[PDB]
Amino acid sequence: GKIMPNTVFVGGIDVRMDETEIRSFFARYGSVKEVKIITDRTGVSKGYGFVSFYNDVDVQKIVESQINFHGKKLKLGPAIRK
RNA sequence: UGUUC
Repeated sequence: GKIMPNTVFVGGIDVRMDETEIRSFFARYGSVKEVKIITDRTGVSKGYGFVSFYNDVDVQKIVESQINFHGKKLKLGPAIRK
């Protein structure tokens, strides 16, 4: 799998945590280019997604963030395309 | 619901 630069995997996304709220958090690190929430074939969120930036970010530092939204702690990692 | 509908 390839590690995608300037992109963060985000799991544990509550179904109420919408794009605006995701950007509200991640904007502290840069200008968000894309938020992609992965859904199943009926459009139901799988509870994870990918946030990418226009600027260079330190992904290893971002993934250290301890943060909770809607009573779920976010599960962060580098983004890998299998 | 853990790595790209």
